[PDB]
Amino acid sequence: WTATSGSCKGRCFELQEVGPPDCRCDNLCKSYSSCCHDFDELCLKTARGWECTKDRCGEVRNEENACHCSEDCLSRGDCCTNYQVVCKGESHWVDDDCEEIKVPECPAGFVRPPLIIFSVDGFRASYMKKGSKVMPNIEKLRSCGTHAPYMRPVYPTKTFPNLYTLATGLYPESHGIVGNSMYDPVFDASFHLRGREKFNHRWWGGQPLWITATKQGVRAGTFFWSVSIPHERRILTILQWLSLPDNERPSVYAFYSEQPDFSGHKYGPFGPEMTNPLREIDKTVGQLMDGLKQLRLHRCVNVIFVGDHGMEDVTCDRTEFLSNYLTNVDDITLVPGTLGRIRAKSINNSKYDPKTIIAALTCKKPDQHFKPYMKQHLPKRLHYANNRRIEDIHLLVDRRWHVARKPLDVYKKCFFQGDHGFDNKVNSMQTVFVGYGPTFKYRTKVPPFENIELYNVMCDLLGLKPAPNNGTHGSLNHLLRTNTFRPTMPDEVSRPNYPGIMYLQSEFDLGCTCDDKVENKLEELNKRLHTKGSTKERHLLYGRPAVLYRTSYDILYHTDFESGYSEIFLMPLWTSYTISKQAEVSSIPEHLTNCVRPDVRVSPGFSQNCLAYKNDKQMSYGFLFPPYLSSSPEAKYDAFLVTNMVPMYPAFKRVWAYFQRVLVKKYASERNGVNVISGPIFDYNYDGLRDTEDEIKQYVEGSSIPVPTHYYSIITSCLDFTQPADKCDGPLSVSSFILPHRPDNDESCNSSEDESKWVEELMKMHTARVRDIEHLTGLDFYRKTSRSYSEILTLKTYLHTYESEI
Ligand SMILES: *[C@@H]1O[C@H](CO)[C@@H](O[C@@H]2O[C@H](CO)[C@@H](O[C@@H]3O[C@H](CO[C@H]4O[C@H](CO)[C@@H](O)[C@H](O[C@H]5O[C@H](CO)[C@@H](O)[C@H](O)[C@@H]5O[C@H]5O[C@H](CO)[C@@H](O)[C@H](O)[C@@H]5O)[C@@H]4O)[C@@H](O)[C@H](O[C@H]4O[C@H](CO)[C@@H](O)[C@H](O)[C@@H]4O[C@H]4O[C@H](CO)[C@@H](O)[C@H](O)[C@@H]4O)[C@@H]3O)[C@H](O)[C@H]2NC(C)=O)[C@H](O)[C@H]1NC(C)=O
Ligand SMILES: O=C(c1ccc2[nH]nnc2c1)N1C[C@H]2CN(C(=O)c3cc(OCC(F)(F)F)c4ccccc4n3)C[C@@H]2C1
Ligand SMILES: [Ca+2]
Ligand SMILES: [Ca+2]
Ligand SMILES: [Cl-]
Ligand SMILES: [K+]
Ligand code: NA
Ligand SMILES: [Zn+2]
Repeated sequence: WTATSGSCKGRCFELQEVGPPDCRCDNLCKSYSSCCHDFDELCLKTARGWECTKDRCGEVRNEENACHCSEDCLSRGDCCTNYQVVCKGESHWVDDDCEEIKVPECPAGFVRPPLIIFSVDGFRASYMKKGSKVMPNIEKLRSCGTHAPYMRPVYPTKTFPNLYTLATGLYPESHGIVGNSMYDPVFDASFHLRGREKFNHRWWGGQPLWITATKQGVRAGTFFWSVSIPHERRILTILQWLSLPDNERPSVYAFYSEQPDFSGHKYGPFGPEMTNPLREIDKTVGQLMDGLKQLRLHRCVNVIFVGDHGMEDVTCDRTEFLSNYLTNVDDITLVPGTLGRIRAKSINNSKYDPKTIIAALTCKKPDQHFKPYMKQHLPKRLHYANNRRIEDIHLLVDRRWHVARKPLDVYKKCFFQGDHGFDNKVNSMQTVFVGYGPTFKYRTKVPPFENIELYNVMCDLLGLKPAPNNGTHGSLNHLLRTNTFRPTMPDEVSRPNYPGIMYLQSEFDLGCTCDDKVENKLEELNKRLHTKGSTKERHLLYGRPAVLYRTSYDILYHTDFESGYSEIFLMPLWTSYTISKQAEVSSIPEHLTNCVRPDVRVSPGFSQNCLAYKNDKQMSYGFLFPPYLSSSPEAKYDAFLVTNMVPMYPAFKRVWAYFQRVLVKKYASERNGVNVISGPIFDYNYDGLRDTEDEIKQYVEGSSIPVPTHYYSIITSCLDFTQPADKCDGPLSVSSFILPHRPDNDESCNSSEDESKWVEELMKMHTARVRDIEHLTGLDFYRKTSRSYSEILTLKTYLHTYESEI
């Protein structure tokens, strides 16, 4: 109930919402059915349209009009946006040459440049190029301001997860909006697009920008707009708010457009019906910029033009049905569409088995257009697991497709031609970013970046301290003329030990053997030097990673590689080595096939042992520096040290061996040398963060040797590939991965074939940012380069996607 018999007189679009049952006059009252009886009459005036016409100029104020062309309108702050063009012979903003904005040019009393976020739903990245002829205002923003070719949304590439990621800098798993549709089993409650439950504040975690601003004394316009408020009215309202007195006027504002998404669903991303919606959005941008010019704010305000995701071609005939796989279809609940999430229909059903559901969905059809996963086995880059609202079972659906439970769900719900929600690396899901204003750079292109980064920058733009978030503060400094945030490197928490030869062979009882008893003064001084770090400048190009937590570990030097060896986890945290373009691959000589050698620098007590691997029928082992890439037959002995050993399922050894034997050489050829850092990852609670030792759920049988959930590598070379990796004078280039350490290759439907047919495809799928690996290992890379730190932070957030060109 609402006592809707009060009035909006003087209160239209009130900035502070009023407490029930007193009727509301804010831009959200419609959505709560709680507007005052006179809201439409007073606040949603439409009379005479939205533009001044020649004859309306210098008219007598008629308050009934939607906007005004009277002489007093400018000081009243309610002229139509084209008033000055028609009545004062001004030019439209789009027709003015653009001119660098070196400093904010603001009216007196403005304490900071305002921020206006112009958000456009379903605005696919390629619209910028493909729609450029019909979007002149947006094209001027783009070419005159700072722009990226595209911006990467978060997974799932749905509306609410992305808008709320924009507002908070958080992954959906952390902010809690993990889909447009959700079930929370602790609340026992459901969230949907239609309905009231989504208004309950308990769904929305973290700290969105409007709250960050408020708490720090910066006033905010309301970010949300009800559908029925026409775009023109949203603009005039923002402009009116900008005419408020200094003490009342907000500093941050948001406009939202339901277009082009709405049309894209109906007609497909490039349907001929899409030209119109794009024209119309441009015209809105035009009204804002004209309105700002009129208020002398066009060289004062920072404007962000930002999308939430793109749009793909998807039709009803491209639907996979779980009824063609599951005979038990009615005992599951499916969240359907461009992604799948599955749980049991009834928790009172003890015959529900996720394991057999997954198996019934694995590689069952030649061209199956979705892949089942347990959520902790999803590519780590999606960061889509650590929330009770995310179901254990997930389907990653191919672009262009849908998953549904039964055929009856589709024909009794072809309507749609476009949808979104797919993997956030998919080109068609990419969206847009432009920044224009005094704080952004002039005529600057920046590389693609992730929308999780924007919260930090919007905080910088407003002089706010951002709440803890998933952006990497400083990684977008190159977007800004000033207001930069100057981060410092995190302090190393643990310093390494540097052990010498401290143990005799006979102290080791590890059940290991090596045919290495096949034994000069010149070449023993030399090999001693190698063990003291003589070649370290070659294999450790960017300094040693810093350990950001409390632990006990050793630096181990070798001819061909350096490692940071954990006495706690009994294996390296990182292994670093450089492979020049000239490097030669060799094989493991027959006599050394099963060779594992004790490391006389490291006690038996802090070593792995071969016996445990012998007893563990499931677990085999591999090496982090690959024997195949040894620089000489004598250096190869080093690669068989028990301290270079890591536990690997035989299924994963196929992947790992192919990476080390074939792919590292290939990358070295193609990139003119590569530096590789590889290591283990333990994330048993799938929170994206390094596990402590008490979180490890699996060990090599009968031992304290913990099993990794993942193995990473970070592969660095020179951006200018005419320079070798080990002599690079400028910017770097990186690709990385976080491969899941799995006892089977079920994820790859082709795995029965040769590794050349499936391994690289699996690796690409599990591409990663260095930053993802930092979270997962507690390490900090690239400590010692000649590059600025901000550039290094950008590099650490880079993701190699393996998609073709936009
Ligand atoms: C992306 O960025 C984010 C933000 O920086 C990172 O997430 C943070 O990670 C922190 C470390 O894991 C985590 O810190 C913990 O906070 C606990 C209290 O947190 C509450 O208060 C904060 C501040 O206001 C609030 O933000 C939190 O909000 C969460 O929960 C609410 C309500 O449920 C949700 O609405 C909201 O969406 C959010 O949910 C998300 O996070 C929670 C975890 O908090 C997940 O479970 C959800 O799935 C979801 O993802 C909270 O309201 C605090 O209790 C923890 O302290 C424990 O551990 C420390 C170790 O330092 C120890 O000192 C204590 O003893 C304590 O242990 C006790 O509790 C244990 C568990 O109950 C128990 O086992 C023990 O026996 C002890 O009794 C901890 O400090 C922080 O909350 C989140 N913040 C957010 C916003 O998510 C994220 O890691 C980044 N991601 C990546 C990949 O880098
Ligand atoms: O009808 C839809 C819809 C649209 C596209 C779809 N595709 N498939 N199904 C769909 C259903 N709606 C109603 C829209 C109104 N709205 C906001 O007003 C908003 C603005 C924000 O910000 C706008 C800003 F980014 F500019 F700030 C937010 C920010 C954080 C959280 C929520 C926000 N909500 C978002 C809602 C999605
Ligand atoms: Ca959307
Ligand atoms: Ca973890
Ligand atoms: Cl969803
Ligand atoms: K074994
Ligand atoms: Na397989
Ligand atoms: Zn949509």
